[PDB]
Amino acid sequence: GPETISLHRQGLGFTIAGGQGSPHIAGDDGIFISKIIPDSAAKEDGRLAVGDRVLSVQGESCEKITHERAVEMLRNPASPIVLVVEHNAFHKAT
Repeated sequence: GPETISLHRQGLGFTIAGGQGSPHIAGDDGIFISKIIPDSAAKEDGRLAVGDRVLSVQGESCEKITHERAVEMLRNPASPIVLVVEHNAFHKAT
């Protein structure tokens, strides 16, 4: 199910793939975590995983949005940034 992950800024430590107009999976425009950066907030926290589907950032939905919109949400200067994700979402989808 959806899991809430709050990351505190000291970048958050991950990259994303996907979005409307640049899907990462055929037929699925979702925003997915594509890499956990070593020695980062996301890595130290340990919850976020490659393949997670990002459902929200700061409570705002990441379903059916463009990659650019997702990047904008993730560069909000606020801290912490509150993510809601689905784990194993890529593997579940494929």
